Amino acid sequence: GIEYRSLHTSQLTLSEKEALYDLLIEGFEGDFSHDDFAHTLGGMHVMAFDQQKLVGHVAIIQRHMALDNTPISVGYVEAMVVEQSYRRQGIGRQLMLQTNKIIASCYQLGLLSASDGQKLYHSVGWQIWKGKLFELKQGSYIRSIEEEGGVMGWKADGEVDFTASLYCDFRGGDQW
Amino acid sequence: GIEYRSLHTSQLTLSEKEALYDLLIEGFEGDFSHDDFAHTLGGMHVMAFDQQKLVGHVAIIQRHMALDNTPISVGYVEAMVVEQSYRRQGIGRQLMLQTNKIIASCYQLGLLSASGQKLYHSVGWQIWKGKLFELKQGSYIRSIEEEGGVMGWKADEVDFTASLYCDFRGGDQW
Ligand SMILES: CC(C)(COP(=O)(O)OP(=O)(O)OC[C@H]1O[C@@H](n2cnc3c(N)ncnc32)[C@H](O)[C@@H]1OP(=O)(O)O)[C@@H](O)C(=O)NCCC(=O)NCCS
Ligand SMILES: CC(C)(COP(=O)(O)OP(=O)(O)OC[C@H]1O[C@@H](n2cnc3c(N)ncnc32)[C@H](O)[C@@H]1OP(=O)(O)O)[C@@H](O)C(=O)NCCC(=O)NCCS
Ligand SMILES: CN[C@@H]1[C@@H](O)[C@@H](O[C@@H]2[C@@H](O)[C@H](O[C@H]3OC(CNCCO)=CC[C@H]3NC(C)=O)[C@@H](N)C[C@H]2NC(=O)[C@@H](O)CCN)OC[C@]1(C)O
Ligand SMILES: CN[C@@H]1[C@@H](O)[C@@H](O[C@@H]2[C@@H](O)[C@H](O[C@H]3OC(CNCCO)=CC[C@H]3NC(C)=O)[C@@H](N)C[C@H]2NC(=O)[C@@H](O)CCN)OC[C@]1(C)O
Repeated sequence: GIEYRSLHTSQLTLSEKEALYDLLIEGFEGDFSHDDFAHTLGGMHVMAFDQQKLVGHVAIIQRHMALDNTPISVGYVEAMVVEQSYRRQGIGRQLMLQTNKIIASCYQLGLLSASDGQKLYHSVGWQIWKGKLFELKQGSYIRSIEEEGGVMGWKADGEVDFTASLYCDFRGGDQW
Repeated sequence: GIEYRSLHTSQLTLSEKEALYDLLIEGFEGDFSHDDFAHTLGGMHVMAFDQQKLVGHVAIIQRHMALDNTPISVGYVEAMVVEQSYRRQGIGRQLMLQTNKIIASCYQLGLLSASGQKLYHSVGWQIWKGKLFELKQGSYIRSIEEEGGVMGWKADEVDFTASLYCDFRGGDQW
C-alpha cells in the first residue's frame, strides 16, 4: 504493498476528491452526511492507495478550541475509513501513525470522535477525554453530553490535562 | 525568476520554519509576536524563493467562524511578507494569486486583517462592512479597532455586511 500520501485539500486532484467521497459513502455504509464531507475538506488528508486505487483515508482539520479558559490549537481527526475488503490488515493503524506525525508537527492537541473504533486509536496512544465537552448551540455553549466518553485525545508530549473542559468551535452539522 | 512553492506546515523542516520566522521578524521590522508566529502554523504556506533563498511568504489558516448566525469555513490569511529589497516587483501579488486559488478550493470565505490595502484590492479582496466580534474574557466584543481593517474574498455569494464572529485563539483574534 500500500502506498501512502499526505496531501492538503488544495493539493488533491479533482479525481482524488471524487474517489474520496465515494470511499466515504461506501465505507460508512451510507452513514456519512454532506456536512460530514464538508468537515473532511480544508486540512490534511492521509490517503492509502492499492496501486492507483484509493483504499483508505483519514483527514486532519485545524480547529481552534478552548481548554478551560486557555486557547488550544487542535488537529481534529475526521473521516477515517478503509475500504471494506482491505480492512484488518493494518492500513487504519498506518493512517493513524501518519496522523499522529501531522498532529505532533502542527497542533497542540489531537482530538477525534470515535465509534467500536476506540481500540484502534487506543493502540496508537489516544485516550478517552475525561473532562466535560461543550459545543455552541443556538448562540451559547451547552454541554455535549452525548459525546462525553466518545471523544478521544492525543498529545505527543502527553502534557495535557485530560480531565479539563473542552470548548469546540462552531461549525455545521455535528460539532464533534 | 522567482519560484513559488505551496507547503503545509507539516511539510516544512525546522530550518524552513526558522527561515520563515526570520523573514517575518525582518519584514515586519520586529512588529511580529510569538503569538503571530503561532497563528502562521498549522495551514498552507505559499513561499517565494530566489534560488534557495526564501524571500516571500503568506499562510492560509482554516478558521471556523459564524456569519451572523450561520457557520462559515474561513481560509484566514496570515503573515504576508516580502523581503524589503524584493518589494514593489509583483511577488506579493503572485502570493495572493496562489492564496486565492487555495481558498477557492477549500473554504467558503477568505479573510485577513490588513495594515496598505491596495494590493489585496488589486486581487479581488473587499473591505468587510459588517460588525466584527472577537472574544475577550469569554464574551464577544466589538472588534472596533479592526472594523475597516478586515478584508474578505468571496470564493466565487457571501454578504459582506453581515456580522462576523471569529473563533478563539491566543494573541490577536484577527
Ligand atoms: C475503523 C477502520 C478505519 C479500521 O480500519 P482497518 O484498516 O481495518 O484498521 P487496522 O487493520 O489497523 O485494525 C483493525 C483491526 O485489525 C487488527 N489488526 C492490526 N493489524 C492487523 C494485521 N496485520 N492483520 C490482521 N489484523 C490486524 C487490529 O488490531 C484491529 O483490531 P480490533 O478491531 O479488534 O481493534 C475501518 O474498520 C473502517 O473503515 N470502518 C468504517 C468507518 C468508520 O467507522 N471509521 C471510524 C469512525 S471513528
Ligand atoms: C505588503 C507586502 C507583502 C507587499 O509585497 P510586494 O512584493 O511589494 O507586493 P507587490 O509587488 O505585488 O505590490 C506592491 C506595490 O508595488 C507595485 N508594483 C508591483 N510591481 C511593480 C513594478 N514592476 N513596478 C512598479 N510598481 C510595482 C504595485 O502596483 C503595488 O502598488 P500599491 O502598494 O500602491 O498597490 C510588503 O510590503 C511587506 O512585506 N510589508 C511588511 C509586512 C506588512 O507590513 N503587512 C503584511 C500585509 S497585511
Ligand atoms: C458517544 N456516542 C457516539 C455517537 O455520538 C456517535 O458519535 C458521532 C461520531 O461517530 C462522528 O464521527 C465519525 O462518524 C462520522 C459520521 N457519522 C454520523 C453521520 O453524520 C464522521 C466522522 C467519524 N469520525 C472519524 C474519526 O472518522 C461525529 N462526527 C459525530 C458524533 N455524534 C453524533 O453523531 C450525534 O451526537 C449527533 C448530534 N449532532 O456515533 C457513535 C457513538 C459511540 O454512539
Ligand atoms: C485597522 N487598524 C489596524 C490595527 O488594528 C492593526 O491591525 C492589526 C493587523 O495588522 C494584524 O495582522 C498583520 O500584523 C501582524 C503583526 N501585528 C503586530 C504584532 O503583533 C500579523 C499578521 C498581519 N496580517 C497579514 C495579512 O499579514 C492583525 N493580526 C491584528 C490587527 N489588530 C491589532 O494589531 C490591534 O487591534 C490589537 C493588537 N494588540 O495594525 C494595522 C492597522 C491598519 O492600523
